[PDB]
Amino acid sequence: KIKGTVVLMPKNELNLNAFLGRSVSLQLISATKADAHGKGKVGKDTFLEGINTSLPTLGAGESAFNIHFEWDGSMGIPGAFYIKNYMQVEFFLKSLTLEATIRFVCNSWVYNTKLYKSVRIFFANHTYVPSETPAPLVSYREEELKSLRGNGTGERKEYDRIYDYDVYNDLGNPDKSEKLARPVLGGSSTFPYPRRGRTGRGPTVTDPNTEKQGEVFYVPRDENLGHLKSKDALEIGTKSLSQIVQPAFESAFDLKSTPIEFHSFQDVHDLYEGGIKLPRDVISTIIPLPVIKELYRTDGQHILKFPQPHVVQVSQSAWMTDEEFAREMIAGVNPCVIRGLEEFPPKSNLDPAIYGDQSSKITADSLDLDGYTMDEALGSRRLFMLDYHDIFMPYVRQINQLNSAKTYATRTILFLREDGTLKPVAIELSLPHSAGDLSAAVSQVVLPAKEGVESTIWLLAKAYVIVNDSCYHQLMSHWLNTHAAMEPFVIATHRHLSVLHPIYKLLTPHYRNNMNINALARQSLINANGIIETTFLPSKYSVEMSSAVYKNWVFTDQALPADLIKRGVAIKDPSTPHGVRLLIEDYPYAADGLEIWAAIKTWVQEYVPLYYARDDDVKNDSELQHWWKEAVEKGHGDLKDKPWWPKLQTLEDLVEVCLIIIWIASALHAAVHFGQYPYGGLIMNRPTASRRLLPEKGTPEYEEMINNHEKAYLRTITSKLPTLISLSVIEILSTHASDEVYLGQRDNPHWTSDSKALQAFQKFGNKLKEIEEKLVRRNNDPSLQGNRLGPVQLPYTLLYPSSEEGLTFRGIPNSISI
Ligand SMILES: [Fe+3]
Repeated sequence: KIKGTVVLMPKNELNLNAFLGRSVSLQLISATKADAHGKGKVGKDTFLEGINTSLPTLGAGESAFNIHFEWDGSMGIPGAFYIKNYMQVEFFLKSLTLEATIRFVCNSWVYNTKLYKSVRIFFANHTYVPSETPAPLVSYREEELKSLRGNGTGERKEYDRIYDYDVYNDLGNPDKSEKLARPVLGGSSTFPYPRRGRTGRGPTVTDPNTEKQGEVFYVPRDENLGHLKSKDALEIGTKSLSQIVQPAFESAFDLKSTPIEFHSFQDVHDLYEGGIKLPRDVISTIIPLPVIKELYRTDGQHILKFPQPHVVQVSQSAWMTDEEFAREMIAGVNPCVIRGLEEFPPKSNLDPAIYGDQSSKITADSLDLDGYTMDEALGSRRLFMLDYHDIFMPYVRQINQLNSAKTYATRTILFLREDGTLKPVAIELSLPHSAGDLSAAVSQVVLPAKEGVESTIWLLAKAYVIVNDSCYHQLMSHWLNTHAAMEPFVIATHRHLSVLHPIYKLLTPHYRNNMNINALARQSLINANGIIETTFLPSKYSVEMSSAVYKNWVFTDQALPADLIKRGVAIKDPSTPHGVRLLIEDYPYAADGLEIWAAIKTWVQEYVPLYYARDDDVKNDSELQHWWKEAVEKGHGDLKDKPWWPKLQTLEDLVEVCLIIIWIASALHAAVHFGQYPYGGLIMNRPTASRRLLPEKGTPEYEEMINNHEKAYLRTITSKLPTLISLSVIEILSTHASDEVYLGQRDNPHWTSDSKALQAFQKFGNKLKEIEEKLVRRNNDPSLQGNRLGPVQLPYTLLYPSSEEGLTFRGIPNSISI
């Protein structure tokens, strides 16, 4: 008899005896002895015998069960097993351990046997490329993959484990209102877009191309992460905020129970100090909700108090400094858009026949480059820019036609001072111009000013820039480049790489909760009249703008070195450790990022060789080839015609592809995600919208700039209501769940039986700890204070590998998990 132990979690953990009797049966499958068809022999249905209470090591609401299998040596060595749950309620199977040791890491929900087309099968923790699969498991290996792919049809149900693709045609809500109709993103040259997980709810009544609404947006069952602690279900918070809290906030404003607008900057600071007083029933709607209740301190009656944002923890006014404005471009929430500027004036590739003369109005002689001439600044590579002119110009006219939205396509010129810090030297606020324009508003250039109305105009100019930046950051740097771009690879991986596959094991930890947060996002974050549309500048144009940007998305340019080189902030240099020399030496995001990038590169470079000896071995891996082909031709199908896609016929290519995927999912996402509330928790520092253009002299609006600059600023940026909603969502997002799995960690120490792979993973983890010590030394280095801390005195810790739970401003999760 083979002694076995089954560890599982009853549904109520997210009694024992109910699992005994004939409730749960398992059948071992042989990996060495096959029947007359080459398929591993199957043992007899074996039921759980009893509750085991021996080894202390057994937490997380887990329970262990004893079981003995009738298995003779003549049946070979078990390498897999079937399991059938005869109970009505599903349970979470953690693992099976056979002694005499064979391990099975399952971590999967097992629903009642009648709901499955085929019996749930689980494999032992061994790792095999297709050609190494023991012959008696080959068919079982391919059948499970076929099962995971489904047939492309049907409405997906909660227990389904079917991975497939579909376009973003589920954001609009045309059946509710024509105003909620949205273009389908993906599948057209007009709107290319990464694919998302297929749900199959069917067409809406008014539009066959739009998927009907659903109360629950399906994701393959095991992608929907349960949490032992409800406070850790952060992804569900977006839904509660949109469906329950937002309406409650709106009622307080409709009933005029709180001023509609912030009237001074102190009104904004009050949010995290004394707080904001709201109607009793409004507080009562919020205080009992899981996750939402953790967002604010309350007296339980009328007060909501937000946590003090990191950016104001030392100086509440430092965000207003030109120093901090520029520093956040290299160490802020969106540190990856700035580019080197090698010619002057900056040029535009936009059609002047459509937008009017696109020549920059910025004159070189007007800039203060600390004594440098323009030619000297250009040649010494000290000139940079945050360029949103070409990106935004195509949408300015339509955004500005909206009732409470007015923006400019902005461009900010930055000069790298001799002390190594960046200083903003001009901002161009551009507007498109065409015959027949009703508006008399014109483009203009604003220069730094510390006194008088000019200083107010310059402060407002910075605000229009950050509105451009916040939109680009949330929709492109964050949503498009991490969340959306990664989902196609998650789907392809489960569809074509067996759980036995080395690359599946290498990549899957980096997909944890990605499909889940994405599905919840399609439902409440990026949907018509969703959180983003109702809080950010572009309104109903928000998501389609990210499709326009995706036209220029390049997989290989996501690699950190390539990105730095492409943006002109670094140059290739073999004589350096990372192969690139930064043009801004103390560029926190880039410098810390290169360290993390290198650690991941080493790990992948050490792992791949363990399973692929030569290039031919990669070319001959059928699953790997089918995986990559599908990821590209279907997942990111609208760009399948591009030349830059790696071919994946070499070890080099496999390493590159895995390295980039891991980078995007871990460090890239953490860097653009966990600083949201730390930096944006003060709406003045990261405005999400602008509501009017600069005022004409001789108007009351112009007089206001002179007499009440704070009010002029507040009337221009995001209004108080959407601010409250936006602060709440980014507070939720910036929080690390206590059950997060960070880079250098895995959810199970037995994910593979291969000791060599396990040793390499341990080295990767040690290297990350080593890197963290180095980053701590950088933050403590006084010579780097200007860019790593700034006048806000906020140490750049976003790329520190580790973190405790909470809103910590540090820690790199393995995946896009929130
Ligand atoms: Fe995110």
